[PDB]
Amino acid sequence: AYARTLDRAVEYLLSCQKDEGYWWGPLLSNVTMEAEYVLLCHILDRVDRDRMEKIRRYLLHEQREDGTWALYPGGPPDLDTTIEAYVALKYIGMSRDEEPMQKALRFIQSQGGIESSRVFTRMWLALVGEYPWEKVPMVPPEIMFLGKRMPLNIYEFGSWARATVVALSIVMSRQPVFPLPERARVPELYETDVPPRRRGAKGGGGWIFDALDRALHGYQKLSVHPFRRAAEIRALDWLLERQAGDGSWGGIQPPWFYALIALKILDMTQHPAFIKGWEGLELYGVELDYGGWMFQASISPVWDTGLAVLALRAAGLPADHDRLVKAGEWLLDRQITVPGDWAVKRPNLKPGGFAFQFDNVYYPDVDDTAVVVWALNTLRLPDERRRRDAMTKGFRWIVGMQSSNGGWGAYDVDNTSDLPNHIPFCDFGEVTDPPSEDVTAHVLECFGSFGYDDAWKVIRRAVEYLKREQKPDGSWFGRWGVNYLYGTGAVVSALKAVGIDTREPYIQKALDWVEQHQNPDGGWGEDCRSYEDPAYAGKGASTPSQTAWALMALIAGGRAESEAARRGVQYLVETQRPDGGWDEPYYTGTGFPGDFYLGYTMYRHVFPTLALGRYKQAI
Amino acid sequence: AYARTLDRAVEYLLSCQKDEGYWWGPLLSNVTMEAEYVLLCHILDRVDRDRMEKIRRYLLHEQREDGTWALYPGGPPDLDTTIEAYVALKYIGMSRDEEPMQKALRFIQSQGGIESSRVFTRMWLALVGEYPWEKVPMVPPEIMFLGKRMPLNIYEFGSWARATVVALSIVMSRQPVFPLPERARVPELYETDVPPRRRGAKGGGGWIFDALDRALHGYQKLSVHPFRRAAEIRALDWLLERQAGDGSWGGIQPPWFYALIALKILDMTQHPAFIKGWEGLELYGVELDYGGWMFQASISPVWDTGLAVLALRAAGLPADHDRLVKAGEWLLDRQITVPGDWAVKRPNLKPGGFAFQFDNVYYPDVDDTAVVVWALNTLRLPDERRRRDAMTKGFRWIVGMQSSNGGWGAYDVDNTSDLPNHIPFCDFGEVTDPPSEDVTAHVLECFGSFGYDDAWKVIRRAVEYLKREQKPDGSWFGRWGVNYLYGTGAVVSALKAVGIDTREPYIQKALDWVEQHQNPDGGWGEDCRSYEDPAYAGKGASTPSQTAWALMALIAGGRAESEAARRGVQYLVETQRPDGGWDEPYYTGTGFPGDFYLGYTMYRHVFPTLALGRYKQAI
Ligand SMILES: CC(C)=CCC/C(C)=C/CC/C(C)=C/CC/C=C(\C)CC/C=C(\C)CCCN(C)C
Ligand SMILES: CC(C)=CCC/C(C)=C/CC/C(C)=C/CC/C=C(\C)CC/C=C(\C)CCCN(C)C
Ligand SMILES: CCCCCCCCOCCOCCOCCOCCO
Ligand SMILES: CCCCCCCCOCCOCCOCCOCCO
Ligand SMILES: CCCCCCCCOCCOCCOCCOCCO
Repeated sequence: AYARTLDRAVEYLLSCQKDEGYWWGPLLSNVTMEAEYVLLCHILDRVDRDRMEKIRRYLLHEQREDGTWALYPGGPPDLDTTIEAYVALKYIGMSRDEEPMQKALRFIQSQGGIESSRVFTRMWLALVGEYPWEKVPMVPPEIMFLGKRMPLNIYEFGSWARATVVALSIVMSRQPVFPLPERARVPELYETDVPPRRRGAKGGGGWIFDALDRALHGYQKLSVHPFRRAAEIRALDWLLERQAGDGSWGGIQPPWFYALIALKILDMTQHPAFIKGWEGLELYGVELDYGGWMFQASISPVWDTGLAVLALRAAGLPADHDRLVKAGEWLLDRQITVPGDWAVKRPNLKPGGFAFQFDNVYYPDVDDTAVVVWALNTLRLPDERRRRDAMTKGFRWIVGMQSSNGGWGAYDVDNTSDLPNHIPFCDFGEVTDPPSEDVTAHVLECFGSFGYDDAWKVIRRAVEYLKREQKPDGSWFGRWGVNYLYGTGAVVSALKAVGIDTREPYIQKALDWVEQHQNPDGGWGEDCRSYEDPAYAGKGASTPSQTAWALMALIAGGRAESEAARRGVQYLVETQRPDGGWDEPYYTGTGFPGDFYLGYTMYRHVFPTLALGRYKQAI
Repeated sequence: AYARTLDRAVEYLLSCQKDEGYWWGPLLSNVTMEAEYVLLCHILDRVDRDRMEKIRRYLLHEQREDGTWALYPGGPPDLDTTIEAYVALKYIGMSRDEEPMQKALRFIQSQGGIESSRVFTRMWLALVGEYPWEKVPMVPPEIMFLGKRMPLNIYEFGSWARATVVALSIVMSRQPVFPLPERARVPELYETDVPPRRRGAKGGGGWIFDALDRALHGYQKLSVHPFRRAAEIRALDWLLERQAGDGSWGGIQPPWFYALIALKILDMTQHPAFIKGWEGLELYGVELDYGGWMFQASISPVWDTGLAVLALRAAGLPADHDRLVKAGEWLLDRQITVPGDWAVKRPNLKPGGFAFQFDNVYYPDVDDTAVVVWALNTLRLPDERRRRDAMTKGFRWIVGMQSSNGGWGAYDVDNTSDLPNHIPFCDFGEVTDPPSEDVTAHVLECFGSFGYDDAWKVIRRAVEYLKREQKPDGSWFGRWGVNYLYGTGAVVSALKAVGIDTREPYIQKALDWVEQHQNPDGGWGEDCRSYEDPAYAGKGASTPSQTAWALMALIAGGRAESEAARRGVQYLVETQRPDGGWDEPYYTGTGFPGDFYLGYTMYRHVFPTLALGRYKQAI
């Protein structure tokens, strides 16, 4: 049935490994990354024309026959994304009367033009002089004076939003304008009959923050701003302190680009932080085969590496396999040894976490730390000692990063304030980082590998948390992977890993949910529409990664002998490519529910390998 | 008499020019640079063995037959320098039983050993666990809380000392120890029957500061220190904000090394500031022909380039000579347009200065700026508006930088506080940057090149300053070049340049002083012993550079046809090498009067060329 399939998948996965020992696939998102990169180059006056032409080719390739762009493959047309792409194409050279532009425009106009678009988009236009800064919600540098136990202070925001806010607090302080060339100006994006379609803050429009915003814009027009410089210096210092080793801020595109703009308008282009921040960008760019270029929203080598190790061990390679040892020794050198922003909440907790990217010491996340400690537990490394020390250190850091709920968030403990999702600025994505089902499940899986179970109180409060968040139909949500399949799969595997008897009715209603959502081709799929439509829960075109997750839920509950598992295994057998991998033209990653989706290009290979491995061991 | 000499000197100077258009000769000092680099490597745990063997070769090469090291070629044995060399050599692998080490030891013990050494030397030993931190004068991080009108605030210190103090405020706060290997310890440096020779604070016996020091040391022993952390963050932020583009702090060895140690003990070796600061060190290293390696205290490319332009122009190379045009265009790109520490005194003055190094935007100096603006004024470049622009900004920046007494210091306005000199940390070098005669002279020559004279009040006040500072024998002191020959040559040139009547009695006295110090070989020389011994005033083995400066005085003062001047030119003619250059085995540069001397390796070529050129013009 599957032995040849596994032999081949294992062979393919091994062939993807880099010489230094890690795995790293590109992380796909949407064209605002490259659209914004083009405007960044304009702002910094560093436009490489060959790079621009590659981006043009990339943007045209991602444009559907509609003339629109989306957040995900097969996704509905997205207005913000389409505006940004249109604008970047005009700047590069596309005339507006060319078919691909005429189409994109017509759509932009049917959605209410620029006024319907998100803050970020209107702010990028404002930076190049195509939208008034007066109508851009204001993040003032004086946010830096708010103390650690005060409302809207920067440590109430989640890690990704924080760094964005600090950098933009400098940019918005100054309201800088870098005029486009006359021919690239885009007045046509206002010319519409549809009145604005105004989204506000992610939860809703509360009047207090609307008024604060109007007061802050009033404050802007005065010539004297007492303590403003001191606030700007606080913002700058916060950024200088936290720049990552790769030059980025947070290993993610938004605060990186905004920090570079902040440094530019502070006349700091000769400062080493700027020089490194600019030069570091190439690491995240990817030359595409068809002649395009893209920029990665973030980079995923630690995550890909920990999973490849776990897949290859499940599938049957030994603990001391030479390429797994090279990987394990690589992962040891990645452990973070210094306090990050998480230490605001846990000032006496010893560092031992892991980040997602190569070098991002101030922002380790619990997911990567869980998967890496686990992976290293499956291994036998010639540095016997520093391997135990490493797991010890990681283990204990995850223990300490547990939130009050019982569950774990990604970066912080108790990052659960409701206040940030009500300022006008925050109309896109999550802006806090509360506990999630999936990372909790993953630390539970980690802990279970060390032989720990429900007797220990840490796991108890973890199991309870999950039970409280189980959905009424029996599924679990996917915060960072799509979606009910991703979370339900993670959770059941974890419940099994930590000794919980899987014949209990809550886990039987879970396994029934998975078994009941099997596609007629034998696999499972789940579309990104699932974050905004109940009808789409566990519904989509089958993908290899999501099939894997359902298969692993079934196997964890002792349903390997079941027809469902056997139909899912055969599906993996039958859709495998000649080379041992699987195609996956749909995103199964989540950045923000409803607003930002990710294609982890390695999921299609690693996860089927892991799943099939769990099948082999179960029989 | 001199034509071939000049033609060959011009050809030789031109052969020394880099392809890119600048000149740059190594800057020589003393072995504490490398001895401290060795200890730095030990502290960071980054010891390159090949590098260590080259440093050992260098240390041994520089050691005199008596076992000692000195501050300058032919100088008296220097205790501090000899101690640091002995320590580095023992670390690298020499045994105390070996003969070079025995002689050094004997000298060290004869001076009272380590208890007789300067604070820096005791501090380096404390850093490696060979001297008690308890006995090292304390620079507390709380200095960062002193505002700019408070005594001992960091802006009362000279720029070199300021950065040193900020970095060491972090270091001393933690009193970190990085023990030497057991075989490298140096207890034998305390074994003496000669009492401690305690040369304390540079200025004298301020009991207030000795009491404050004992109190800070007592404070150090308590376990809670309110606001200390906030003070350390201030110091860190100050350093991060000011790191130069080459990775250094201030383009000089001390704050660079201390900033790296500071970053290390804050567990910040993965921070990009550390990474760039560490990697940037290689630019300052120089591989020597006999297999040694040295580290430059600073680097002089702007200064060497400005001076080469002025010398070549004086020799008769045209203003639009393609190699001078290369050099002028390169100089234009070096101008600094951002605020530096100087803006603390001058917050509304437009940036326009030049630094000494390649990239040091926060620390332009008045000497480089005057010389570069002057040099640009002798050139005709194809971007003539950019040249005029640059000269205007630079000219006006110098004007705004004039101190209250009419002279100019190197980096700051009115850096004249008498307080920094009396604290027990400050027992080495100058720690403030008050106006000096040589920088003022250079400013005046720059101004005179544009046709300004003592109808302008700025020049009148500067000339009055120079008159008050003239010594009883008619000479002027040389703050940055050695010594009375340097200052007198600069000042007489300058006074001629701004239209003073050189027949005035005070100038004629200076000119007679120059004549009466001519050596019997026709040259002039002045040993660095001059700063500490009145018997060496204008006296020393003849050098090409110091002969050039004496000649420049004589020519500026109307005596080009004097016997003295003819003999000086003949000395230069007769001592030139076949290749067009001159040998100069003595230092003629000054870091700090009495304590730190400099070998500007281009002076021996550039200054003879300038003086011969001016001589040709006169005749
Ligand atoms: C104010 C706001 C919202 C600013 C952000 C705007 C914006 C466009 C963000 C897009 C980029 C983005 C998804 C940022 C959030 C952080 C997400 C990533 C690092 C991707 C990798 C995810 C993690 C390691 C969390 C754990 C996930 N597991 C590894 C499975
Ligand atoms: C607290 C204290 C004293 C710390 C410093 C200790 C120490 C060992 C210093 C050695 C290095 C040193 C001499 C630093 C002072 C700054 C000197 C230089 C940049 C060399 C070039 C000089 C200048 C541009 C000033 C202008 C002079 N002209 C260019 C001709
Ligand atoms: C309270 C002002 C910000 C504190 C910055 C800490 C500076 C230490 O330097 C190392 C850089 O670390 C970057 C941030 O590290 C997180 C430590 O938590 C600080 C929370 O106050
Ligand atoms: C938000 C935190 C603000 C807290 C302010 C702290 C109170 C200020 O403390 C001033 C202490 O001053 C001591 C100065 O230290 C001596 C300097 O020594 C000079 C070198 O020898
Ligand atoms: C305590 C804050 C002092 C202001 C520091 C300036 C912050 C901006 O940094 C840009 C690089 O600045 C290097 C230093 O520039 C000196 C400007 O004068 C500031 C004197 O407070």
